Amino acid sequence: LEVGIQAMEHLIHVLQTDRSDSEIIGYALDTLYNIISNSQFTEIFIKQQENVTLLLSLLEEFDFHVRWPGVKLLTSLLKQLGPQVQQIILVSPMGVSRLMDLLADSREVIRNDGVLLLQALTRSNGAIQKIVAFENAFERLLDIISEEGNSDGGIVVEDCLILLQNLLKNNNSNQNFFKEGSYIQRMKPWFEVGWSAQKVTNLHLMLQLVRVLVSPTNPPGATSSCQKAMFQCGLLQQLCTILMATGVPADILTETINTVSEVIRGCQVNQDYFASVNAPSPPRPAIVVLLMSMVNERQPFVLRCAVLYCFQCFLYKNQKGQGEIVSTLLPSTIDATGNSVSAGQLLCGGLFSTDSLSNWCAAVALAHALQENATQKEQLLRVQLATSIGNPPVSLLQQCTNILSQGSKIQTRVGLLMLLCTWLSNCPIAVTHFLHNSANVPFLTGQIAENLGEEEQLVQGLCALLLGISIYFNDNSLESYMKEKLKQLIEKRIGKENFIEKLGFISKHELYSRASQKPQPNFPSPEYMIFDHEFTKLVKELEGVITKAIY
Repeated sequence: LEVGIQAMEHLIHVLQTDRSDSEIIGYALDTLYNIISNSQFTEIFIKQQENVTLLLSLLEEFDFHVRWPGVKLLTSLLKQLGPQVQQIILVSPMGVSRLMDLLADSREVIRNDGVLLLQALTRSNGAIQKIVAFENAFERLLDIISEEGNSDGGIVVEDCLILLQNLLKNNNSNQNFFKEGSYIQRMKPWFEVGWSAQKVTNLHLMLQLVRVLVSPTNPPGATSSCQKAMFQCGLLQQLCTILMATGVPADILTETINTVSEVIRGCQVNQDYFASVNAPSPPRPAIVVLLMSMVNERQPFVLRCAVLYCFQCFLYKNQKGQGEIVSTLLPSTIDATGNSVSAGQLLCGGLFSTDSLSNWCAAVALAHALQENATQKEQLLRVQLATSIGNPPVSLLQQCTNILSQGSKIQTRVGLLMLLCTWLSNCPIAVTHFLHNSANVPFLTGQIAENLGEEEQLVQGLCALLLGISIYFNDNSLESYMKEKLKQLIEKRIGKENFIEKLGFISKHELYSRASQKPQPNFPSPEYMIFDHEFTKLVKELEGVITKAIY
């Protein structure tokens, strides 16, 4: 029957008139919850709005047998028609304050279902999120988490973490209020290293909450000040202890690295601290343990991505650390014990490995050590590589260009071309060192000019970008390949219009867009590790001007 509505408008009638009899109120709310919970009936219950304001009134009743079904009914209304029921409540005076009192209930069957009610209340509603926080939610919910033994708690801490993230996710006002209120420091005891499926669950939501506060997506000063607070109160420090601790699930580990990544990104004090962390062995620097895993083929792909990202994060806006990395490739000392390995050595081993995952990673990692740093771009020009037991040395730059014409897989050459483009970009001297080897320009011209399917379109485009950078950042000091001669080479060998189209293959690649959204390595599987976030910005920055400059 459609008329399950008839015997409901009549339970509402009990709730209006019979309120001195709590046993009948309890029964009617319980029966109404039954009908609405399993919607059609929910839309009808709310259409008479003063029904919702009656429920609100009924929830001030301390009687267990009234307040409990009340809670569960209002949650059910909220889950089903969230925006509308949230509106009726916001527009009703003391509406949200009152619902907060349920979190103060001392019967814990009611405060627990209370938390689940507030989740449904705050979901996707900014203003309500703000009022909940004005009503002391942050302290109350942090208190209940402490009391329940933190990450060792049950579905109860899971539920307070979900609610805390409703309040903080996409809500700058409330992130600021959380910081301003000194609540960050209460996030630290969360992080003392057993391990049930629930503990894993709780701790994963805790790390996402740390990540929310320091997300690259935030106003920049909001992330800065949380990053500083997280240092000041020992929370970064505590996260790092999880990194080198024994017997922590692999997924907790991956996500603790991603978190630290964002807690240090672009913060000198935090990056200085991160690099200063050693593991137990001979002892290993944190940079070195990152780079070792990144280049290790037996480590899971998800983990390699997380250590790449920690490493970029370390280097981000960090010219001190960029130099520290690059100087490693210009060795100054002998270590008498054959023991220690350095950043430079691990990266050089990665560049020329047979694993293309390693090639790509090492090459992006290197580009990150060069970005917006002309000093280091120039230093990297001095790197010499050993060849055979009789032959002369080859430079790093030239060896990287050399792999492009080997039968190498595209993933290794996109990696290498992103390095080469970044390396020559805004560095007239590296352009000269590149254009000084006569094998190079004829190579790029040749790769760009020959019609080669659709798979090799990406590599062709990157070569165009490189050749184009050779022209744009050319200071005309090499008489063998000057600006105007290079343009006439394109015209004669390739055709300028044809050249600018191959250059366009980059921006148009199906994966380019996504790469360009956020800094974190997003790849679903190893085959998708193609573009690096920061490279997408250099394309966007240069594509236009390089086209303009070709005429």
